[PDB]
Amino acid sequence: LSQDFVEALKAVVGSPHVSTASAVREQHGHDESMHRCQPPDAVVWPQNVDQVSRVASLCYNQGVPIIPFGTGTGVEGGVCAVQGGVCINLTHMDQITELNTEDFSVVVEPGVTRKALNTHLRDSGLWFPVDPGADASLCGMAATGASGTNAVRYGTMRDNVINLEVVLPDGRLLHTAGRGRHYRKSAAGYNLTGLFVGSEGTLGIITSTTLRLHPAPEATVAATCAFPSVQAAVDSTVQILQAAVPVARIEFLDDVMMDACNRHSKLNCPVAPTLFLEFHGSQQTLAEQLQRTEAITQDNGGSHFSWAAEKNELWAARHNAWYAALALSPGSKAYSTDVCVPISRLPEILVETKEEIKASKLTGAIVGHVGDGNFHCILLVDPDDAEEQRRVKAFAENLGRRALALGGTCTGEHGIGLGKRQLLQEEVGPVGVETMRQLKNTLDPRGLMNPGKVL
Ligand SMILES: Cc1cc2nc3c(=O)[nH]c(=O)nc-3n(C[C@H](O)[C@H](O)[C@H](O)COP(=O)(O)OP(=O)(O)OC[C@H]3O[C@@H](n4cnc5c(N)ncnc54)[C@H](O)[C@@H]3O)c2cc1C
Ligand SMILES: [Mn+2]
Repeated sequence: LSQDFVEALKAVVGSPHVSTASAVREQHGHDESMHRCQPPDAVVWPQNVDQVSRVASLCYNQGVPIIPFGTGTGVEGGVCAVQGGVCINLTHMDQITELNTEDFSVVVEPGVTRKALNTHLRDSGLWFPVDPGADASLCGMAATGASGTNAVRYGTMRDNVINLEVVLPDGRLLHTAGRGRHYRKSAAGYNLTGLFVGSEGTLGIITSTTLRLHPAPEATVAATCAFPSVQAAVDSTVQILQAAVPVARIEFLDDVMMDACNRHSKLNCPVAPTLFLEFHGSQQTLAEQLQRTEAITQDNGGSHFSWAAEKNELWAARHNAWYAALALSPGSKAYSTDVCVPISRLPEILVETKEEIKASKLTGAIVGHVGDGNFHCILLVDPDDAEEQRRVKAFAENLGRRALALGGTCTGEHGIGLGKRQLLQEEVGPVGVETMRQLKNTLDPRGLMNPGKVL
């Protein structure tokens, strides 16, 4: 980057909000994944959407790649600057606006996290349910198409994003569903909002998201249930879904993950394949769901439910499973798989994955949003041992391909980033790939919007 270009950036955002210092760039060259740190040439913090537009147009017309950066909690290398360029950290735009409690909607800027939003909504009777374990940017969650433990009942980001404000790569401002609009359904034209959810910063910069809010549950009950085997836990899961019990959360932990979480969080659950469950409803609604769910789990060998206000501890431990797995081998990094399959095929692939981790020299813990047919294999890697890194990559690719063989997808929520680009080509085939590329090319003709990712 030339000093003329750096001074032009400073003219837009202000001298304090541009940095070419190596330490600042290195901090913005990686996320939480094992993908090697690739530092951008500069980091820029725009203060309002006009500045985002002017930064993008400056980069775009000068041939400088743009990397949108939220909270850097992604796990597929989305923020790695594989071709250099300007990292745009969006978190100084941190305001909540247009809170419309009577319409169940709110507008947030990229610096707002889910925790910040739900704190703002305390005593409103409303909450935002999509819950990645990390304290992530909500606009980042829109960009990756995130989900979480609550998705089985309340939907993913795709279900709960109503509208997006997007700075296109050349600086034009798009409101995907129209400026200020919010509604429950529309057939007006082509649905542009869904194109930008899950685009990972390769189609434009999300500068605000309009989110669907939900009523807080009348009553809540949480529980854990220990099983004799992985098969018994996943069969119970499938049978619960096929019986249409509207569970609020249904999370699976294998024995390795249960032990890891015990050690990391001062939980002390029996070390066994375990379901964490949560139910929402009225008093009698809960009782009926509990009875039907306990009957199914018992038939598969489940323990009596170990019940859980502050006992928040349960789900905080789950949300930190990524770090619990890391702590099994301090100094390691982690790679996660993220397949999602037709639910009737979930038992076969989860059991086969357990058998394959056991038969291998890798350390892996299994944790999953199994109510969606989705699970994570969290594989640890020595950042220095390459033989291991190649064994971890090969394991993840084989798992991905088995999921594709079953009619599923290689990622339910984390995205493609750098890691799953070949699997995506296998998943949608040549006409799917060319169609996605044609969309990328019309929005980003010069290929400068987070290059090297997804496609
Ligand atoms: C402990 C832990 C638990 C997690 N649990 C979950 C989980 O349950 N579910 C889940 O889905 N994910 C989960 N994640 C992954 C991560 O939190 C999500 O993918 C999240 O959506 C990333 O948001 P971010 O702003 O931190 O992303 P970043 O790493 O900053 O960016 C991710 C990608 O999105 C792009 N991007 C970011 N912000 C924008 C923007 N405003 N406009 C356009 N593009 C943008 C970036 O360029 C990059 O390609 C977890 C991560 C951790 C560390
Ligand atoms: Mn997850």
